Amino acid sequence: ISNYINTIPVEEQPEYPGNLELERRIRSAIRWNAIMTVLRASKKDLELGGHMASFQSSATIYDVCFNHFFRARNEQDGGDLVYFQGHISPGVYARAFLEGRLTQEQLDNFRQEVHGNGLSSYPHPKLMPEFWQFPTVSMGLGPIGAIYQAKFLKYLEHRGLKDTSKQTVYAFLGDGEMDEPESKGAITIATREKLDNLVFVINCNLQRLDGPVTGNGKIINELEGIFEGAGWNVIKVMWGSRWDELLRKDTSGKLIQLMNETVDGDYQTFKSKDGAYVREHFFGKYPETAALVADWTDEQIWALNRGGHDPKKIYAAFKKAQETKGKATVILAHTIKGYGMGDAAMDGVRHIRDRFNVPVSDADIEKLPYITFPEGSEEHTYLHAQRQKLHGYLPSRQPNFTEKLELPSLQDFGALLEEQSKEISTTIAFVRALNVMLKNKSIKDRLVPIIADEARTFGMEGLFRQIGIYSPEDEKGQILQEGINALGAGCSWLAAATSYSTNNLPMIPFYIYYSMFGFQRIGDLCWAAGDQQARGFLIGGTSGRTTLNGEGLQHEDGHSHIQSLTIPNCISYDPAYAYEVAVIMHDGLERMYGEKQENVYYYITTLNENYHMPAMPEGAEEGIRKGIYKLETIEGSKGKVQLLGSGSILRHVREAAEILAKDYGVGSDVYSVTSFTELARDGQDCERWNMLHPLETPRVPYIAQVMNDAPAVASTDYMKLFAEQVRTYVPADDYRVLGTDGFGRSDSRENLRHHFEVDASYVVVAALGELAKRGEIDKKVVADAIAKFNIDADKVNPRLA
Amino acid sequence: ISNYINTIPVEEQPEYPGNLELERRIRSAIRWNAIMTVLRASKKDLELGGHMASFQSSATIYDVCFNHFFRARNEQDGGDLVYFQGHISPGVYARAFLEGRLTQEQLDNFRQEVHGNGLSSYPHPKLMPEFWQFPTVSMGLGPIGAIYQAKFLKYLEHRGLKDTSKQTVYAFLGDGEMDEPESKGAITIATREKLDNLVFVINCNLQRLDGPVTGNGKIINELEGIFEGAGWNVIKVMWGSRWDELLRKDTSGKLIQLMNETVDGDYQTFKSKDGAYVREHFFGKYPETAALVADWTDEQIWALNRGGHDPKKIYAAFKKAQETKGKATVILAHTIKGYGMGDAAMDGVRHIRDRFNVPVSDADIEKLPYITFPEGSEEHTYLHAQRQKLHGYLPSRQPNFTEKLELPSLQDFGALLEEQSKEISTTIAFVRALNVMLKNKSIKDRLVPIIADEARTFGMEGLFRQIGIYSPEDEKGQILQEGINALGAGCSWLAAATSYSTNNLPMIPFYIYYSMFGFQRIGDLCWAAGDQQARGFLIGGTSGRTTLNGEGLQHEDGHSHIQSLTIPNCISYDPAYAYEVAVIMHDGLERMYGEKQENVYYYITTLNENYHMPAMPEGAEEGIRKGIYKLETIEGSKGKVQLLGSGSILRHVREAAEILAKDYGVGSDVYSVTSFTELARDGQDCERWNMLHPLETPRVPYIAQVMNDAPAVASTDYMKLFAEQVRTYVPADDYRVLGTDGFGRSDSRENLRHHFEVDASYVVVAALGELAKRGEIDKKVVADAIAKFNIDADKVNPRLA
Ligand SMILES: [Mg+2]
Ligand SMILES: [Mg+2]
Repeated sequence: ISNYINTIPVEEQPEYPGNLELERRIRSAIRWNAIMTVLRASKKDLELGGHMASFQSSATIYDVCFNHFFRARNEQDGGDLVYFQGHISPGVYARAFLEGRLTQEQLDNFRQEVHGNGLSSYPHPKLMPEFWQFPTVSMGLGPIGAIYQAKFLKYLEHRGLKDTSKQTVYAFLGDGEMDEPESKGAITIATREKLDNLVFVINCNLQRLDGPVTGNGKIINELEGIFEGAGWNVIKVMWGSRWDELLRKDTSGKLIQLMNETVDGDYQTFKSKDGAYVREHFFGKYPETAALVADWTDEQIWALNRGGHDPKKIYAAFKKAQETKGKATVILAHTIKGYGMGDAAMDGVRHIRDRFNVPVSDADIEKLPYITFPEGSEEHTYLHAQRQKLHGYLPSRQPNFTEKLELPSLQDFGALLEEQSKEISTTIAFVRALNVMLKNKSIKDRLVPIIADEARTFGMEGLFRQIGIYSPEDEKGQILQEGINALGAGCSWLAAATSYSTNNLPMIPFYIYYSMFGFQRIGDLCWAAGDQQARGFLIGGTSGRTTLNGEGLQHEDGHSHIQSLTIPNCISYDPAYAYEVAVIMHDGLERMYGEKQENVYYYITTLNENYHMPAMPEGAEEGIRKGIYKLETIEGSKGKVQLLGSGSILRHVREAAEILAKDYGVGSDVYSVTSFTELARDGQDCERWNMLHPLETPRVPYIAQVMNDAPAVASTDYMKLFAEQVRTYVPADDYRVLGTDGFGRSDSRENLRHHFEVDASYVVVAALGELAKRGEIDKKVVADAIAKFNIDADKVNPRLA
Repeated sequence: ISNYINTIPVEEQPEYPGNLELERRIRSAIRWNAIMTVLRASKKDLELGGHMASFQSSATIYDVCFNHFFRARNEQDGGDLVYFQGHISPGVYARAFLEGRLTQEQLDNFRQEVHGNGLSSYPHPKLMPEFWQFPTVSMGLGPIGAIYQAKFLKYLEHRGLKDTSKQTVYAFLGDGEMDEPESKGAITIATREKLDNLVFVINCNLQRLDGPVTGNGKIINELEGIFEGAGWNVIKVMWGSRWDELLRKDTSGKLIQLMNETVDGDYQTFKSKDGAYVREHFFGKYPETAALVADWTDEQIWALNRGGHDPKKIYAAFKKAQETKGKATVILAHTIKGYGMGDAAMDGVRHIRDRFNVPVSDADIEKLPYITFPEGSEEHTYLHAQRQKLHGYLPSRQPNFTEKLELPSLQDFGALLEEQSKEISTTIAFVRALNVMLKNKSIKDRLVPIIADEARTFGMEGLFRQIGIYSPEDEKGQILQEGINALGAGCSWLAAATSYSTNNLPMIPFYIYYSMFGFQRIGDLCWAAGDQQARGFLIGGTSGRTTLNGEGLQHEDGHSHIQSLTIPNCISYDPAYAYEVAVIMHDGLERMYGEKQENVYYYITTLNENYHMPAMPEGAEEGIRKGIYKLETIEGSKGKVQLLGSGSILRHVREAAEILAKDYGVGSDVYSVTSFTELARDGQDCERWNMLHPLETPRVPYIAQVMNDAPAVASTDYMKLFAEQVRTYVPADDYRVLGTDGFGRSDSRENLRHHFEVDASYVVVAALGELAKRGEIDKKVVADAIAKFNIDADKVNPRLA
């Protein structure tokens, strides 16, 4: 922690390259338009919202960047990757409007997007696919996301995939936002990986939303202390140019001392008062400091500004950041929240019009007019020339990659479709599917296997010797090993999964980790990944409540599919067999990276239990992709039921199928359900369509087409709702669902499958129960199956155990 | 960073107080029993799992703490709160066995707990309610949980509720675990809050599971850098006692330079080699370092050890932490993973029994016997005497608090049960319910309102003036303001919600924040909270997809209830009216903190939308608690339907009820569904019981005791599955569900409710469609309805928008 003054002393400050007065004229129009946009929205009284104070305190920081640093997407690379602070969006839209990229009608539809021609509240690529790039409003995700994006750019260069050397990643943060654990939690990574293509810009207005960050301390000092401690290059932009004569004059070092001893709350107090209150409470703390302004008019005291509002001080910090090599740089920019808004942060509008010398007449002010710069005007010429010199405009986004990939065919996954000699797991199947892909010429180097420490647990160890581990085990290593860091791996996955848009270079990430630590731990990143149109694979290993038996409560996943189904563009599967994994993976590949270029990402849960893997039945492909297909039909003269299973539990549903046939004469149709979620969504779409087209013939849900009306029983390694979600679309009067509701615990797979009530004997008892409620068999036979299977009818509900 | 040697020189090291020789003997028995427990489980070949290498590396650190530092729960306070590293639990179980607290049968049932007399793999209070206290195996959570627990103890003391000055919070962490962003993401708070009652003990063995944490770097230096930068007191325990003479005679300073420049990878390489190797590749790097050991045998060089295995250096560190005030302390304990296990890292166990001089006959090593110390023996006496001096044994847990609280009655919330004057929201209702609680003499000071910065956004600003904000706005402040830190607020909430157990001081926390950032963002903590038996309230404000209209994609919550339902002991509600909010909060208060002491926590979604709040229907109380009650029946002779709604959408369903009756002569039964989830669970419990008792009187789901068989339509502000989950138990053959599936976006409430197809118009069309399919009205009526309401039958499905 250094003195509370600029890191870059004036003697080392480069000459500012732009026309200050002209840039200020342009900036004032941007400030004006951003405010008009939000005010016009308010006028509608539709509780739309929108911020103004924030952008006002940081506009000059962004302005210097737009005039002198931000490289736009170009023929060589995707340009600088800017994670704009979400709340300043009205400012971004204002500039875009000025550069003629957005129309007045769009600004007038700020926060009204349903009818089509509006603008999102915040950066949401999903909502504005050709404009926004990085979802940042969920505080904390932007900084860690940016760190891993920068690391990913380095990876692409080291792999020889693309020269990203001219690209800088900028993460614009708030000082209040830094309290989010994800904000500073991963900063040492930028040091380990020498990310000199990453710049953190923290707007230190000493305020958050409902107050200051730390009123009793000095948030800027805390930030410097930990970033410096983390090995980062720290640049403090504390004071404007007016303090420079004062400082090279305070021979006593008393001013420095005064600046160092004053705390955040007070500096904020000074903000509100005036020159008088300042010359007396601040400069009047000592005679050596009271003497520096003792002969300064008050109004001149009040003109002393913070560095974050001074273009010259800002330019030097970014220029310095740009030159630094070997480590990341963090710029702590000192600003005034609600700067120049007086009163608050038509009299109010009048005040800002005057404050920024905005070209709006008294006659026009009540219309809340937007300002434009005609072709030919000095402002219009300069605005565009600065951007042209920096390759164009940003933000902007390309929704589809341009090259055509030559994807492996399903037949290339041929060995996985036939009966397996050895007993293997769906996880071993996954790894083998990866190997097929690694032999494909077109995509083999585009694949990004991602792991979080654990490789051996998922049988990934063999890949290590074939493609290596990225480690700038060398800079050509292909596998990304992120250590014990679920969020970080997820961020690497997101960067790779969105490379197709960002750098027009499709990369196909496969992130495998404990399914329990997927959506449950990084769910907010998964939702943002959907917003960012991520196209990749999330592989939930060691999944299923009863299957990762020995681990217990915090590891046994009986609900990740309940969490994954809440993401509109995430496609989820829970396969039982190796051939299903093959078919599913081929399809996602095709959908996401084939000509269709569908904006979805896949979630497949895999298992750590080995068992016999049979051959795929001929013609089952489409059923597998759709979510359900009939495996077999077993004869039986005394009854008929339908049995559904998925994942590790399918094997047990089939055992029940034989027990029913063998001991009770009950026949059945056995179906493998590769995705209850995809079937429920299909069912919902059909009922929605039927409701909206009452004069048409009702469409039939696919599951209803595959199944019949005989009483049905379903069992899975997940909570009941996973299978219950398709109830409305199941064409049978009786649909019983078995599931693993309840906290997991340690034991043998057999004991857990009995405790959660999902094993063969419970499937049998459930099936017989339905046939008895129908009369096909007497209740006494279900009561004896119960005694026979040593089933404890009165043990507590597993959900409560 | 400092030099790569012990922070505490020998000359400042206190004399060790215990019987080393004796302690060693006891420690060796614990190591043996720990390994025996895991090996015996392996022998069963049930894939049980379990670790050994980790406890072996950190056993001595824990041993010094069990013999000289850890205070157990006592009459005055809960004792020291130790967050044991999860995978070293076999060693804790071994120590408990030796203390006579666990039986041999229990150890023999390690990881086999379903039948009652076994042990959980890791610390899980839920599974072993009288033993474990803090669930730590989901890495990263323990560190941040510990920080907020330490801060909460301070709170309790500052608030004058309990003197916790004698308690220390210890968080035992792995070095690999520090990569989780949650691990260091909040360490700055420890300095802000001066948590000198907190100690982080980082086991620096230099490796994660799959290799070194940073082979090419020095994690201990990285760790020291960021913690030092964050203001913590850092104590490194680098080298054992045999290095003291070596360091003392090296006047050249070369040994220190050598230690400083050597990276983690090389240090790990030395541990796998031998003395000769070390002489040449380490000491042999320099003439002066070579000379320091020239006079040593290879075997004597081989005996050089890491500090974390030397009790004297360990003690030195912990004692020093105890005397440090004004900030938290972190001890970086340098160890060897797989310590004393040899190469391995039946009989190959005979190697560790020679290594630690275990008294087991090489002839009986085959039976893998446990070692115990008979009463009367030196070992037994010393073991218990050290613990008695420190108040007993740990870990242990008390499942219920002892005092009786005088809870407010429902009548006390009487004002909230009447018709409200002004239109308010359920969030304003929540705040008024809180106010009633703050008037109760018994619990007024036990309440812990927790906010994450956002106060004005939830109408909490009025409580400030009243009970103040905690800030040691002073140290008597009751409200916890945690800033923009959802995980941190969650940790504070967790500490308070479990105070009834750890301190026998029940505290009742109410953590309100944006519902979107609840389970989605801190879901792993919520799962852990369930495991820790938290009793409190999570209030999801600004909830509902369409209700927080302007905010858009990353704020519009239409699914937190899907996430919350996956947690077994979390009770979820989505009330529409203020009186429902009061009845629910009263019930929860009584269930969790009244005589019942139910181990459950509550999740209530509240709204930011004002509307008319009618009086509670007489006798509706229980129905509100159960999840559904009939609001009213509207007459009509052309047809009859059932209409269900919750949250902000219920008033639109009632609007539809009016329309159906007046425009189409269709009458209806209208139901307020306060909890679809509780209804589904009750339904699941009923069919489960019925399936297991086929000859007995079937049980009837609560929802079927309220609804009839007329066709039904349900609409909510959450995805369809929220209402669809009760399909199986709904006693009507037609149950249509409208919901907000799909990504949110910015617009007016009206436009969003129309886009997500859940407004009054769609409920009407859905109801008519059901009647038309029954031939009760003409299909053309439904078609004319769609036209009249300006419904676009062909707009894309909102899930895909
Ligand atoms: Mg800020
Ligand atoms: Mg380690």
